[PDB]
Amino acid sequence: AKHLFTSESVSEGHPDKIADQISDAVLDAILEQDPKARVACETYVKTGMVLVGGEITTSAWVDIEEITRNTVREIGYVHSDMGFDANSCAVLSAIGK
Amino acid sequence: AKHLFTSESVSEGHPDKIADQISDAVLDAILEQDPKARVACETYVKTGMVLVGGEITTSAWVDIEEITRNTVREIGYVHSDMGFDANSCAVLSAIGK
Amino acid sequence: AKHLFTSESVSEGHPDKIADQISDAVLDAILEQDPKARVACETYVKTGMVLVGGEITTSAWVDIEEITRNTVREIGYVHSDMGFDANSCAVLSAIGK
Repeated sequence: AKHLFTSESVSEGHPDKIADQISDAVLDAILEQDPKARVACETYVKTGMVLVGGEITTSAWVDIEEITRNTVREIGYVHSDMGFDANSCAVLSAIGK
Repeated sequence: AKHLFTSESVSEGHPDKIADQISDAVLDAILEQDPKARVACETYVKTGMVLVGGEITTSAWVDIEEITRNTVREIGYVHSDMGFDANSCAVLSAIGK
Repeated sequence: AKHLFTSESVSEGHPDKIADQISDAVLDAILEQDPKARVACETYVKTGMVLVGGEITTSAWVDIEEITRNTVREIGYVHSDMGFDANSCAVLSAIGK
């Protein structure tokens, strides 16, 4: 047989993966505080705005924006020229607990 | 000096005072948890979205949108036809500790 | 050769497909105005708010708000107790032209 098969991955630097990283980092810290919790959080990423919202039932106490900025920093978007920075980007916590 | 002096007032029902109630209800809640927090929270009221943001220095922990929906319900915007419903409206928290 | 298979669908009434509806309705609007345009719009949908944002290159002139409200209304979420209203939902266009 002769056939060509293709796949494609992204860096963490790509937006979508940024979104997922943010969401699950939130999930990680939360579930750490309480394993029993229930969390469904989605993250929109725009030019400079990071939006985070979803349904959470738990007794945990977590800052959304804190984990947000820390994650972005770990990725490395820290400067205007990169097009983004945790120090710059505004965080919108839309989660209702 | 015969002359007319005018002054106006808005009900609690009014958008602006709605925002103020939101803000200072948040502030009372936090200050209750922490007498010595430093709080500067700003509240925005669009049609279906109430936004809150600002910078709070403390160790407290408060479910913002909870306080918001509570305050609204207390005021009584409890239905669509009312033009606004607590259980309906999205709450956008932008506060950063 | 005996196996059970499964498939899954959602009415348009489902929120996700609602979001997709919104995006594509915007798309049809623009395309109607101009064919050649480049459009990449995404739509987040919270309880009371629909956020719409994307990269758009065109000579078009299109209100996001009117389109979104029309689409949602056509779907029927026209009441609070429904869980969502077309008239009182918050419309946010993050669109950059």
